[PDB]
Amino acid sequence: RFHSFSFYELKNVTNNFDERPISVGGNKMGEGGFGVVYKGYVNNTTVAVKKLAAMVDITTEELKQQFDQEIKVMAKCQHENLVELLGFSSDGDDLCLVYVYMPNGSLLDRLSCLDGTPPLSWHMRCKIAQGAANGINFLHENHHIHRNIKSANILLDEAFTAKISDFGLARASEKTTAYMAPEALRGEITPKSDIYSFGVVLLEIITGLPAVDEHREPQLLLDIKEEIEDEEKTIEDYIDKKMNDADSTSVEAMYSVASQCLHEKKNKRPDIKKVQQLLQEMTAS
Ligand SMILES: Nc1ncnc2c1ncn2[C@@H]1O[C@H](COP(=O)(O)OP(=O)(O)NP(=O)(O)O)[C@@H](O)[C@H]1O
Ligand SMILES: [Mg+2]
Repeated sequence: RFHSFSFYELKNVTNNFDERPISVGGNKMGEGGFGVVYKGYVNNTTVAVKKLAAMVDITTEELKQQFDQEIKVMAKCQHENLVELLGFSSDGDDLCLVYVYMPNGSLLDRLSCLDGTPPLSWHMRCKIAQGAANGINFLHENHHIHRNIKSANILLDEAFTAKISDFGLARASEKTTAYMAPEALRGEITPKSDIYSFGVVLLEIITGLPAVDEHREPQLLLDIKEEIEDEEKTIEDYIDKKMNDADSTSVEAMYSVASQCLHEKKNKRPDIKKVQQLLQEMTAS
């Protein structure tokens, strides 16, 4: 079902790539590593369109095949916890990617309760963290590295199933430091870097706090692990007060996983399968 789109159909579907925000009449959902992301409706499906690069800038045939083979891998990585890539476009001015629109947005927006949405229950946050780990495991099982794990790249479908997004885009970008591992900051590429970033997301899930805040002590959310180990604060102090069903036992279970993930030595962190085990045992009975 993965196919190509005419750049001029995507133009119509996005109201001529209306860069205005949706709230004022446009189609802009946001912007990240590859500029504006546009919302549209095509083939009886609400979609998210992402403009990678310009077709003129893809000059050499090596750059053409560097993106063709890169998109082949993305289109093949289909899983319950991965955003489905519907297609692409190359016949026009810009190289585009068409993803399935996730109606509940990103985990980042729901943790901050953007647009008046209700806060996620602790029961849902556990199922979301488990699904995200299942999606990361699918990538690692097939020898892939996401390289850009963060709450903004964990989307939620109609049933609040976790859908990892933007896989391979960081790979194509090299062809947001608050989530990156120490070895990732130094340029090292390893699936153990994803485990570290997933640990930061778990802290966001527990606290409902963003990974970085300029007017906050500490500024980086990953630094609160030092406050817990030094007995300056407890995990109970940081628990999202907007939850109504949190229990200290399972919360400390998820924090124990987040702690192991945030080991500075990449060999001390568990693999994604151990993360799956601990997250599944967290809700066992
Ligand atoms: N398929 C999608 N469905 C719904 N929302 C999406 C989808 N893809 C991206 N978004 C959201 O749209 C916004 C723009 O996406 P994006 O350009 O990826 O920014 P970003 O994720 O914050 N930074 P980055 O992913 O590293 O480029 C973010 O709030 C995303 O969570
Ligand atoms: Mg993203």
